[PDB]
Amino acid sequence: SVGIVYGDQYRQLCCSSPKFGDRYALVMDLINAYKLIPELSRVPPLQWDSPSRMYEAVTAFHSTEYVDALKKLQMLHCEEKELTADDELLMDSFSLNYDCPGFPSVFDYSLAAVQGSLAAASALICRHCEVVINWGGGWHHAKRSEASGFCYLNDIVLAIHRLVSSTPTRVLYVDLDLHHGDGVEEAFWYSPRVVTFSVHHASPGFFPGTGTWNLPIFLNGAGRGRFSAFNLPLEEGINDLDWSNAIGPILDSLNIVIQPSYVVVQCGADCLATDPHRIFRLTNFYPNSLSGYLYAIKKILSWKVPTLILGGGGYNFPDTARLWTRVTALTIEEVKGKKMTISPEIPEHSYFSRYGPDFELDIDYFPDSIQKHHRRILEQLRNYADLNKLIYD
Ligand SMILES: C[C@H]1Sc2ccc(C(=O)NO)cc2NC1=O
Ligand SMILES: [K+]
Ligand SMILES: [K+]
Ligand SMILES: [Zn+2]
Repeated sequence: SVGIVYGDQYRQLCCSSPKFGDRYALVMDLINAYKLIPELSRVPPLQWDSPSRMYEAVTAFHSTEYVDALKKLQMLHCEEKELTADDELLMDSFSLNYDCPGFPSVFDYSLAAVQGSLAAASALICRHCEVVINWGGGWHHAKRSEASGFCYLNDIVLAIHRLVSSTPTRVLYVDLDLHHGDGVEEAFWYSPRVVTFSVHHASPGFFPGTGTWNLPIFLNGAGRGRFSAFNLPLEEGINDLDWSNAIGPILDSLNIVIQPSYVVVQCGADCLATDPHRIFRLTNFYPNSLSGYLYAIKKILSWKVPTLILGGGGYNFPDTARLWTRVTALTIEEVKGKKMTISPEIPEHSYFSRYGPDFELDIDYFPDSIQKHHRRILEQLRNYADLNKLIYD
C-alpha cells in the first residue's frame, strides 16, 4: 500500500503560515481532482496523550529550551502587544526572527509536520504501507536549538530517528531540494547508521553555505560517522538529463553498498525551471525531457525498500502541485503495478483558476566537474565500506 498523510486539522495547520500560504491545499486538491485519493491509504497525523509525551518526542532531537521558546513565541503572537526587549533577545538566541518569524500558529504549524512525518515512519515500521508520502513535511534546515530557512522543527530527523531505533538498521537519506540539507546532515554527522546524500546548488552567498569544498576538501562526517555524509554541488542552469546523469550512478552505488532498511527522500520543488529562485532547469515532464525528480523517484522505488517521500521547498505553488501530483501517481504505478493515466489538462476543482491561463499539467517551460565529483564520491563510499566493515563489489 502507498500512504499519504492528511486530515482536516492537518490541512488548516499546514496552510496557516505566511511563507507557504495555501500551498498544501493546492497540492492535496490537485491529487484529489486527478482521482488519486481512492488509490492511497490515509495516514492520520500522530497525536499524544499529554504535553509531557509531546515534549519527549520533540526533545529526541531539539533542546527543551528551544521548544519552550517556540511555544512562548506562539503565545506572544496571539496578543496585540509588542514583545519586550528581553523576549526579543530570547527569540534572537534561537534565531526565531528574520526568515523564521513568529505568527499566531507558529508552534502548531511546525509541530503538525512532526506529527505527520512520525506517523508516516510508524506506518512503514508496522509494514501497513510500502511507501508513505508527506507533502506537509521535509523541513531539512532546522537545528537542535535553532530555526533556519523557514524550518522551525526538523520533522525529517525525528522521522529518521524513529526508523533507526525501530529494531531491538540503516537509513539512506536522499535530499533533492535546491538547497543543501544541512540540518539532517549535522544531526547524523557522528552516526554511520544514517547515510545522508544531498544534491543541490552551492555558490558564494547562496543559502545555507555548506555542502561544498571547505588544498580544499569536503568534510564528510566525524567519529564513527566518518565518510557517512555525501554531497554533490551543481552549477546553475542544469537541465533534467544532466542532473539525472549526475545523480543516477551515485544513488545506485549508495543502495548497493549501504543496503538500507529505509529510504527517506526529501523532494523540494525549488529546482523547477519555473521556481522564483531560477537556479536549476528541472521540469515535471513524463514521456510515455524526462523530469529529474521523476527519474530519481523511479530509481529509488525500483530498489523495493520501504520509503518515506517528503515535501520541502517550492515557491511557485501551482507548479509545485503539478510536480508532487506526478510524483504521487508515479509512486502508485511503481508500487502497485497499476497504470495511473493522468490527463494533460488540469481537471476542474476549487483551485482551477490558479493554473491559468493554459490549464496544462506540464509546467510552462521550453528548453568534467561532475566526473571529478563522481571519482571523489566513489572513493568516499569505499572508505565508508572499509571503516564500517561492509562487503562491496
Ligand atoms: C531568504 C533567502 S534564504 C533561504 C533559506 C531557505 C530556503 C529554502 O527553501 N530551503 O529549502 C530558501 C531561501 N531563499 C532566500 O532568498
Ligand atoms: K538538496
Ligand atoms: K551520517
Ligand atoms: Zn530549498
